[PDB]
Amino acid sequence: VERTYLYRGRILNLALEGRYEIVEHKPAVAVIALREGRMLFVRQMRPAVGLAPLEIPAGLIEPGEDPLEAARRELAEETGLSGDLTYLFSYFVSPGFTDEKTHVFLAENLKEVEAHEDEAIEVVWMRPEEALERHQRGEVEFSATGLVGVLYYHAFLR
Amino acid sequence: VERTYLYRGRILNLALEGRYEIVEHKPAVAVIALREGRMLFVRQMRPAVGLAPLEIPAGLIEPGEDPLEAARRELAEETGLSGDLTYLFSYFVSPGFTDEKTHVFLAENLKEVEAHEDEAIEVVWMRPEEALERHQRGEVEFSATGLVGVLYYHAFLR
Ligand SMILES: Nc1ncnc2c1ncn2[C@@H]1O[C@H](COP(=O)(O)OP(=O)(O)OC[C@H]2O[C@H](O)[C@H](O)[C@@H]2O)[C@@H](O)[C@H]1O
Ligand SMILES: Nc1ncnc2c1ncn2[C@@H]1O[C@H](COP(=O)(O)OP(=O)(O)OC[C@H]2O[C@H](O)[C@H](O)[C@@H]2O)[C@@H](O)[C@H]1O
Repeated sequence: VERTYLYRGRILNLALEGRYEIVEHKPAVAVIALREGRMLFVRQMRPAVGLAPLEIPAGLIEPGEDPLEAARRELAEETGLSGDLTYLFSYFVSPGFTDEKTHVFLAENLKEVEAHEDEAIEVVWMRPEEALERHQRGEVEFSATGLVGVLYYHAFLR
Repeated sequence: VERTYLYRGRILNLALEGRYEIVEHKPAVAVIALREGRMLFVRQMRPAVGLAPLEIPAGLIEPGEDPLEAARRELAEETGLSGDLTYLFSYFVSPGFTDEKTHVFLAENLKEVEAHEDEAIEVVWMRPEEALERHQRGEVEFSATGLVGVLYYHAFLR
């Protein structure tokens, strides 16, 4: 059960636990938002993958914040919107090697609170049906958060 | 764009790319299977999180394999079953730090090909509605693969 640390970083630590390679990572949040049949996706260059996958607004929980507060913050910083947020569920992104846990919220009754992360983040309103069709046609890649948003919409928001 | 390697491991590498911390990881597969209203979940101890989340059968793509072949293999190794497999979609588990990509399949017409990973892996057939209710009640944690299976079922398999 003990860990020995190979790297202590900015957004992760690398440890060994016995024979296991473990990446400790801050928890994250993600926000599903629908308006007039379009879901609020975002894209940004992601150096780990060398491309900009289709995501939903997401970010890390910072010191002092709970998940709800982090979700409100990254919705505003990434898209300039506020909404009424409801906790949906959480998931471990890849529990075979990392402890990153993502907390997912629904946002309703959106309002623009900032006109304008604008240089870094592209806001992509798109019907989820179209996002899934583009992905099936090889036109865009998903992050887990983007795919979860699309599936949740099809399951519960039509 | 260049990477310098801090750690070259068994199931990951850690690199720095500029100011970015990047974990390279093999691609993965996951299999959604439904029978008589129950989804095929699995649980195993996951040292990264210190608990056994609810997952679907999943594993790493090994040298020589494509995603379909890996999916067939881990369905058989984890559960002793074979099926007719259909590619659904893929996702990057957490593209802000890792390049791990998961390829998700549906399995139908399941057949037991091995009686019996049996010590390590618990097979948990469970209605997806119940999995989501247990999670909402705080009784179980999800992996991304488990949550994707539950959402896909509710969206398309009822
Ligand atoms: N952290 C680790 N460090 C070193 N070796 C490991 C570790 N975890 C597993 N192994 C060994 O590495 C091999 C792991 O193999 P397989 O069983 O195909 O995959 P999976 O179910 O682990 O992971 C599938 C996905 O599910 C999760 O979301 C994961 O993060 C993945 O995204 C075996 O030899 C293990 O002993
Ligand atoms: N790999 C990295 N290395 C170092 N710093 C980083 C890296 N990536 C981001 N930063 C810095 O770290 C902070 C990252 O912050 P925020 O914007 O809240 O989050 P997110 O959208 O990146 O990640 C949200 C989730 O979406 C994805 O699935 C991710 O993997 C997460 O699971 C900022 O200061 C970045 O400059």
